[PDB]
Amino acid sequence: GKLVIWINGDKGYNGLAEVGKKFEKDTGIKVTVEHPDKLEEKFPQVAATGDGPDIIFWAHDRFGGYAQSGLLAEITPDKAFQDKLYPFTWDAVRYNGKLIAYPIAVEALSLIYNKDLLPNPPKTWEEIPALDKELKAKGKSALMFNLQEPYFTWPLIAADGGYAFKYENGKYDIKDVGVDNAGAKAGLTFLVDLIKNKHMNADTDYSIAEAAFNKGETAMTINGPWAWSNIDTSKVNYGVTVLPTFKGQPSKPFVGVLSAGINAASPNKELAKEFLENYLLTDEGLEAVNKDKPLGAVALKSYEEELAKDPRIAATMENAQKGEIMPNIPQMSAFWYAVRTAVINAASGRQTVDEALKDAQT
Repeated sequence: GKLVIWINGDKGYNGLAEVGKKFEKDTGIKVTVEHPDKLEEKFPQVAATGDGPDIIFWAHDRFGGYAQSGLLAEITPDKAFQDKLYPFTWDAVRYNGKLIAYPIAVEALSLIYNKDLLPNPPKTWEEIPALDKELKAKGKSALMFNLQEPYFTWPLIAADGGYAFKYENGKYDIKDVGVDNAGAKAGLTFLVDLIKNKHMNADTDYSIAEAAFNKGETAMTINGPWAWSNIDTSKVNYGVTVLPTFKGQPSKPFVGVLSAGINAASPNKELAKEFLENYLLTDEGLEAVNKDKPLGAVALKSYEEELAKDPRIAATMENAQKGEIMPNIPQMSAFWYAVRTAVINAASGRQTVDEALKDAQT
């Protein structure tokens, strides 16, 4: 008779509670929003026993596994409602040919540049090696971003053909991995060339890049919305824009889709569908959630146009559309363990790009 919703503690759960209050006003149904500790693990264990919340909020990548275990119920949005969200957001919530969650928010990396040092950021990766030489003459550096995580280096590596798992007919082919194809080889060759020519340092990590950019030492970095707040505290006159292209092809950052799934053990699935479609996934509900804690870019077209008036969210959405949707299969774990090693080995000069990428292929 009631709705119980779980959402991570870093999200605007108070705005979601306000949306639940509006739902209660319109229907009388009490909506209880919670932010349990250790939600990521907590949800699957409780759901496996037929318990847990009616609605669960999380990145789409995990939901696929939840769909394999039968913890998520198939959603039934009509064509009219499906037309309200960007198709690529729907692509992120598809498992075994069925929709298993409602896309809520879109998240992807973007190029953050210092306007004072770089009023006109480069549109191509090939411009960076020369652009750096200029800034080095002034005691600055063109670009510094986390190289320790594949999540940050993949956009350049997979710009011209690279991909984690082939995706077709709403299905991932785990036997088709494009780690060691020509595009990935060219991308990592460019990255290691940047390292070799001293335009970049192999040991640079998240902390070093963040400190360098926020102190005005480097003209550019690559980061997502989560870092914006820190930059705001630094008072750097910064802008967020699209990632540079490689060989004329857009950089393909991983796209994280915050989605809402319906518990398979929920006897109140119609109420969850009503709340999500007619109350949350609207301009008013998304605005209410946004006012508490920003969602960045959103899957709903109507509110996305309003949010895009700020160039930062517009750049985030444009990068996400050109990016690669995060696969929702467990095999990605191995991928994370594989390419990482390659980037560690290829960047260190100990292994060739061919060698490293072929070893990470298997």
